[PDB]
Amino acid sequence: GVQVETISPGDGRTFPKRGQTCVVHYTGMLEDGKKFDSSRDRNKPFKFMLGKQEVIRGWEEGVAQMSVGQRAKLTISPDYAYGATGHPGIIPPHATLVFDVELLKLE
Ligand SMILES: [N+]
Repeated sequence: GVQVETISPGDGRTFPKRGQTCVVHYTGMLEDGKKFDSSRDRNKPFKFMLGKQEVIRGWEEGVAQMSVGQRAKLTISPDYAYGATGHPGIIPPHATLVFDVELLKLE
């Protein structure tokens, strides 16, 4: 599933609801610490609508447990990420992924 560990607290009150647009900054790494993607390197927050399956399941479920302003580390099993096939050339088969995610605002 997805394990959410707080790095820095949010407001503890405003949680994302289905249909809302989450604006986040994130860094994705493989289990060994190798970074594969990051909005921070592009200096542009990423937006996605909760509930439209525009992102991996681990995000849909993990970000929903975060409050606005919170920074958290999400550890995601392959079944909630890219599964057995992964994404050849980027994400290996059966990969557990770790994400450093900061929820900036909801639109
Ligand atoms: N996949």
